Formats: sequence, C-alpha cells, structure tokens
Amino acid sequence: SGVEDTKHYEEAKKCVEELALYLKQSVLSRPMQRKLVTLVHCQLVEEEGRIRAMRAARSLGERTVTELILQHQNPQQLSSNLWAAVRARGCQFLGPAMQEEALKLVLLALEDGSALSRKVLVLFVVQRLEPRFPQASKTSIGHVVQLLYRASCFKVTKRDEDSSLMQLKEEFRTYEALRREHDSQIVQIAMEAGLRIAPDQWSSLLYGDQSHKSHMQSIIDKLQTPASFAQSVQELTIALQRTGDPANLNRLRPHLELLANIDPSPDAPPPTWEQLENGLVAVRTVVHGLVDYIQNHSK
RNA sequence: UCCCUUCUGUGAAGGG
Ligand SMILES: [Ca+2]
Repeated sequence: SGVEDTKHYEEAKKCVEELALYLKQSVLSRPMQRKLVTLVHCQLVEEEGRIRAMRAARSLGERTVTELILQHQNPQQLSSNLWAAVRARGCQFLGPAMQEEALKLVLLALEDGSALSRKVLVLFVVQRLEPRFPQASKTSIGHVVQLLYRASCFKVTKRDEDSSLMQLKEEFRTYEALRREHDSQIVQIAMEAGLRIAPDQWSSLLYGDQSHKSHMQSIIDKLQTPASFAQSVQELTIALQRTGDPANLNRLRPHLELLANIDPSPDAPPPTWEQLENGLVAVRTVVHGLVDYIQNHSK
C-alpha cells in the first residue's frame, strides 16, 4: 500500500503548485504572499518539507482568518474602539508624550523597592506631572496606575482595615521592562475587544511615530498562542451572523478548522501522507476563498 | 480618546 502514498504526494504537490499561480498587480496582501512563498518552498519529498509545509498551511490559514476579519472591521473607528475598551477596563492612555512622562514618574517613585498606597502613588505622579502637563489629575493618572495594576506589575501587600501597599515587582523596575508590560497589556485589551491592529498602527498609537514597529511586533508575537487560531475562527463565525454571510464564507469553516487542529509545535508528530494532502487541500480552498472574498465582495 | 470626585479595586461607586 504505497500507491496511496504517491497519490497523496501528487495531490499535495498539485495543491501547492495551484496556489503558486498567485505569485504573482498581486491580489494577495504583503504578508500573505510571504507565507505563500514559504509554503511553495517546502520540498514535500523531504520530511522537513512535510512538517514545515503542514505548519505553513496552518499559518496561511491564520492569516486568512485575520484578513477576513479585517474586512469586517471599520478602519476609522479602530482607535476610538480601542480607547473605548481601555476606558472600559478603568484604564486610560493619556497620549504618547504624557504617558511616557507619567510612567517615568511612577518609576522615580518605585524603582528602589518602596511601597506606597495607591493614593499616594497617584499623588506623587500628579504633583510632579501637572507642572509640565496641566491636564494631569488624580482621575486620569489613577487610570494609568490601574493599567499597570491590571498588568500585575505590583506586589500588593495588605494592611488590615487600611489601604494596601504597592511595590513594583523587581523585574519591572526599569522603564524598558515596565513600558513593555504596559504596552503589552494595552495590546491584550485590543485582543479581548477582538480588534486587529497592525504593528505600524500600534507604533503610531502608543508612540506618535513609526520607530517602534518592531518592538510592538515582538509584543504581538509573544502574545501568540496556538489556541487563538480556533477562537479567531469563532470570532469570525459570529461576525458572520451580524452579516447574514452574503459571500458564504461559512463554506470555509471546515477547512479552517482542519487547519486549526494541526499542531504547530515542533516535536509534534510528522504528518501522514493523508494528513499532508488533507491539509494542503484545505489551505488551497481557503486562500482561494480569501481571494474570492476580497475581489468580489468588498467596497 | 468627554470631564471630575471617592475607593484596599486584574476594578467598583457617584457627580457635572
Ligand atoms: Ca481605618
């Protein structure tokens, strides 16, 4: 029974060659092409080719779900929606300049291991920030602290029938470390609100420039876990009942899911020829589906 | 990115 093997091989290679026609006035987005190139390049004969290709398919299915969601998303209302989410968590981003200055003041207060009550921390920062930023208030600054709180940046030490005492955990006693956990927390709030936001836009939102794209990219990369693919599918699937699904993206669901149940972890077992074929058929289907949606059902 | 108060908040309670 090695004819089955060869025919699986042939069908897989056919799938990849068929998607290769998209390369390349290209219909596909800038990253999607990239992932496609990585997919065309796996040599399926080679075992590193089969496992790589398998995960390249899972990845390409990832980006397909993302892009599809990005259509269903209002670009002008993106930042308003983000900041809306942030304020809904009792947090607030005061803007890049002020936020940087505020975080540094928090650090000025707490890098040497000091423990302060929340009230006193807020007061410290307000008193020192209002001279350069007249806007500053206990309310708004309290919102910045609450953002660091929700980030689990504090060792909080309770005092019976009194205010708690807060210390910066030692791993966060430098501006770099702190600003990373801060920013990462904002990114998470973006994710729980279901918003997709490109690294360039993140650099814009949090820094007022474009020189922080790789940093943000790293944050988004570190937040990535396998389980997200499936629930992102979930998100899209309920976004399609707010639509009635005119383009019938629903037809993609079973392939997307097959792609989702692929294990992307290394040392995960190599695929059988029938898994290789089913996976590459699935990806061929969904990328075609993406292109159909973009070109034929947009605005 | 309405604003401000209060609070021990992975957040609540109220004002303009
Ligand atoms: Ca008391």
